[PDB]
Amino acid sequence: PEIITPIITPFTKDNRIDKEKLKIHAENLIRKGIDKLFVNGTTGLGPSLSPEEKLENLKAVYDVTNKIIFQVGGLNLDDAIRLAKLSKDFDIVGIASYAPYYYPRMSEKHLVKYFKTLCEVSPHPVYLYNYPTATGKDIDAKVAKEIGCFTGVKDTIENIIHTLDYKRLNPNMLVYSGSDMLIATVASTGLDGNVAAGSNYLPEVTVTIKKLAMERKIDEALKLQFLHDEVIEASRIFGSLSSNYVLTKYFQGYDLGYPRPPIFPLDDEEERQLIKKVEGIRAKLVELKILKE
Amino acid sequence: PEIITPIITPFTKDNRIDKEKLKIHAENLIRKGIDKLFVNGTTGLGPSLSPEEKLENLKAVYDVTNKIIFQVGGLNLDDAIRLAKLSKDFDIVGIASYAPYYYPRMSEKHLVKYFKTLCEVSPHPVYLYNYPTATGKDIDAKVAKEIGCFTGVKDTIENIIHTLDYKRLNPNMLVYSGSDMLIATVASTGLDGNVAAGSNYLPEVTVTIKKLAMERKIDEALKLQFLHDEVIEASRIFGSLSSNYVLTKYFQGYDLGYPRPPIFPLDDEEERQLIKKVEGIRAKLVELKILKE
Amino acid sequence: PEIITPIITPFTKDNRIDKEKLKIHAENLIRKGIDKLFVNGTTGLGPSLSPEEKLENLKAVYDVTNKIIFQVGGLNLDDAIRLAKLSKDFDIVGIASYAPYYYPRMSEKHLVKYFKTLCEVSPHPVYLYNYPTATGKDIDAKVAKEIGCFTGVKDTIENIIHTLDYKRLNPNMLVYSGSDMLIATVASTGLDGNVAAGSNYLPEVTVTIKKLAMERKIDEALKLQFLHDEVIEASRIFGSLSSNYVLTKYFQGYDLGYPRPPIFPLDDEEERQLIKKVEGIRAKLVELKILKE
Amino acid sequence: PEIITPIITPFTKDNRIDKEKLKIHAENLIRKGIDKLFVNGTTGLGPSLSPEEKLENLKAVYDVTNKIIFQVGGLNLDDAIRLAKLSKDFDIVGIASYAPYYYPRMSEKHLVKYFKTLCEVSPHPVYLYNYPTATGKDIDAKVAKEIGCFTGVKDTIENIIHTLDYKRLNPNMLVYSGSDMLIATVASTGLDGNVAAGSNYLPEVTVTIKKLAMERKIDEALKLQFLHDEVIEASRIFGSLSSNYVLTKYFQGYDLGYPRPPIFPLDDEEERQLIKKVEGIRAKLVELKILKE
Repeated sequence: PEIITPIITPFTKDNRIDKEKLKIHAENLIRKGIDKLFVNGTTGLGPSLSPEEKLENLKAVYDVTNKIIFQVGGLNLDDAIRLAKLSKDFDIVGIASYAPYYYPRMSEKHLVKYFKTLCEVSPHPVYLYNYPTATGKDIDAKVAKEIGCFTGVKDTIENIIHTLDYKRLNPNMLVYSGSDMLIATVASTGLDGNVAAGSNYLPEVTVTIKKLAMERKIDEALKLQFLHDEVIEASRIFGSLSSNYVLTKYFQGYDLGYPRPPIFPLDDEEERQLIKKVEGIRAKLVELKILKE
Repeated sequence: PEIITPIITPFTKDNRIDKEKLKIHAENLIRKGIDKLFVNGTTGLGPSLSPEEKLENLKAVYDVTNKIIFQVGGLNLDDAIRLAKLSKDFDIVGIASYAPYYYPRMSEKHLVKYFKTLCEVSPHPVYLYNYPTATGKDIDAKVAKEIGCFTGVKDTIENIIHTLDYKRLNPNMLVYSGSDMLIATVASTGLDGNVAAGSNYLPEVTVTIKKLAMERKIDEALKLQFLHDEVIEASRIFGSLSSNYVLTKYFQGYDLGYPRPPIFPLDDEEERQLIKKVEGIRAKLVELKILKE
Repeated sequence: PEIITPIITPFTKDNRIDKEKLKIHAENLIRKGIDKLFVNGTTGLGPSLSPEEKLENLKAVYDVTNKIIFQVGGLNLDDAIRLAKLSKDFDIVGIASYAPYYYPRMSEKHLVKYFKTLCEVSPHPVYLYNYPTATGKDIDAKVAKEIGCFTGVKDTIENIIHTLDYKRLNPNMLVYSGSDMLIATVASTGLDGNVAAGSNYLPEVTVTIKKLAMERKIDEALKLQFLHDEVIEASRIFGSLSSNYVLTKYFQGYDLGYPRPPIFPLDDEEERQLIKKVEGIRAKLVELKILKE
Repeated sequence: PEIITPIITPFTKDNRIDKEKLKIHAENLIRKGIDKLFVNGTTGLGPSLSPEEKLENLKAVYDVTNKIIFQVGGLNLDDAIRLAKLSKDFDIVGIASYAPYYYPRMSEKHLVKYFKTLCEVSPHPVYLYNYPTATGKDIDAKVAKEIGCFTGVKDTIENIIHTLDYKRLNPNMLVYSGSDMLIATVASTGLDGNVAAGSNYLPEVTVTIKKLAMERKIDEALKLQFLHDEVIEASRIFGSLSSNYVLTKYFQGYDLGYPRPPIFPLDDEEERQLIKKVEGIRAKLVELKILKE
């Protein structure tokens, strides 16, 4: 099993992608053991990015690694098709798409045709990004099977039954979970890893949890999983997507700039409160030799 | 009470906005008694459009009428601001925004700041577009009060208690329902009207439901309301957003081109079966003398 | 349109039905204009009552009026059948049943057979009590039509579209809403009234709202509807079912004893806080001559 | 980690408990390795039973084994108290209760008081039965802590994060999952077992999934787990609660009589089609040597 980071898109103060901070971030995450980087995901604010900005993100991260899954989805299919075909000049792991978001009451038939169309033109293997809360619909194990062209799936959903079912009905599919809180459980039950936004700022924690669980030291994996769970919870207090920035700076030294409003940056006072709620944890993570400090 | 049409966006075969068919369509809608045009809503595939396309739509419909509500929201706030400010040179009813869609676990503090920011820059009255199922969050009547700058609200939700609560807590706010099925009820219960997707293809019917109910012919209004409900059900079989194009061609006799993939045009056989589902109702409407053969 | 009270079951301090307080309550509600009494509903804690206690309730209330709908549903069909047949010796309006509660994943087929079986043995007309939140399933307009034997329905649900649909698909069905907050809207849109737990303690308010709306004084109906809405809200603070007792005593003089735990009585301090939140309203209702005081 | 059977309640043709078939059934379940028997749960139609019937069930299974968890909750608290206290003369593992079902808008203050009241009178350890979908409310790990007297928890919910959180916040609490599909995962992730309805008719399989996973044969465990999932799916086609009776007769070869209407017995044709859905899986199990022809 692997840890995959849905990597943050860092922005300037005037709302452009800061390619250099993004290279620093990426450089460090690979250094610290992250298997793959999932670019333009929820944590990178892919829905808020233009097609051109989504390619910018790919190119910057490609200046560091090939271990990329390139998310190209959106509400303009011509634009997604375009990005899928542009990716042929990149030796990367694959491309990905969430389901078309926002519009409720879309037929299964239309959702299938959306994906089968991306499969027909993709130069790389295709990964499904299932996030029902965010997109309003669910490409479950059976629909993924009907589509019949996915190499892997990231299943962001609390129901691990749902996630296991992809493996049960598609035994050759790489099946990853989108939860940071299930890193331990995933490694231990026979699934292929986690796409874990929390690995942006505590990649050490996520890699260690996977290893302890790979090593069948379950009580120890759980103990660390539970500390990371408290960190996830803290980041949700002010909005996980904004907090992901403050927590990378705090835990990993470098600054990622700003999010893109309406994903508003925390203010200095929120930054401080968020720190205060994790500095006890950081202590225990250095006391546990997982963090350098 | 008003009937407001969230106007469909006609696209050309090569996925561009057909401004000429849009002008024809908006002309007919005003000629038939539609009070106002809601531009770049769900029915017009607002979230599928770029800032520049949302503006193209304002300009096309403004060469035909100035009874426009201009929907301008999105996931890049600087673009909503830019579109807000641009509308100063236009004599229109107002601007509107849905809540930021896609991202769950957004703070109330941030949702509020987003809507307040659009009020601070708006040169026209600002209308709230509440669509919890489509956007993932609920700007209910308490939050709309705390925001404090909304002239009106469109409440697309299957719960009229929730809609009534806007009038109760914001007595001077225009309160509209997003439902085609609640025209008789809204008129009859003292609310200010309906933003009805179905009035794209049957404005005569929506206008007449409202008229009867305000003439206190509650019984004929329901009678007509129930036939309209059957057309809405028809349209949902294959997806309302796509079936809306077919139903306009059929009922109003001009062609609105193509939706934007991932919103997929009905194929000829879906087109066939849909018409079969409504042709009986079209007959009834010609007999009641609401439509012309 | 009518107002129907889902009447409170009053209990002694040692957990028996207090038949005499129940007769007082019933006597008064009819005096104050209530069309019908719905016995063993949610507000009367029907699920917490044995078959024998459900007959006790019927007999007591029958010592006052025939205008009774007798709810007999439960998770033992033999017991429901028994109560349905026992009711032949009562000249009452009808019998009723919520859907079988608790167990999720029941087939439509089994839910239909439950009701068609009660219809086959009932000596009175049969009323459907649809409450999806409480029972976990929804006997919608189409399923009610399939069952094909209901004289009326009480639809407890915020979606008035859902409720209207019963009339649209079953034009001969008496269609009532379970909301206290929609009394005005129901009267005004062409439906047949409300089963309103709040009429237990402010029957004056509910009857007046209906009349003002029947009289097309919509602005005035709404104004009073909105005061009653604040009273409903207040009763939810501590648990609507327990609060219904305190509010009857306060607004109507007589005491109904206790609920049945786990529906726990309010404590003296909660009683006091609940009063404080409504005494302003009571003032305005006496100032408006709806209440005697 | 333990496999616990929520044991089916066999009824006679005239809707009485067939104690003799219940003893036979509980004997076989213990002989095949079931750790403990959960009596009067959902699978045993707990909410359909009267206090006196819940007791009849304890006594029948106690003539066979004393590894009983005795479920005693309901909507009349005095009866749950009475059943709690009665169990003092029985050498059993503990008593359990689901949260009060049916009534929505119940206060946390009241739910807590209910569970605390059963602890104050219990003569045995008390287990929490969390089934939010069936009861309408969620006693999550925070509330179970605030209550403070639970020896264990059965968490029937399709969200293992929610289940894990019990161990994290109550480290000494036995934490069980209500899912048949999560046996491999629970064993492998450090939780204490599964209360698995499916182990009524396939205890050999449930027991063997757990064994493999604890021998670290994670792969064979999933292989076997996935076949079990198909049997669970089969059982849900016509309703799990009824299909459970048919599946026991088929797999274990003794007849458990009848469920209790509104839980309706499958008719001969449903019985036929269900068997057809599983007979292929029974074959596979005889080949893997988990069952005997």
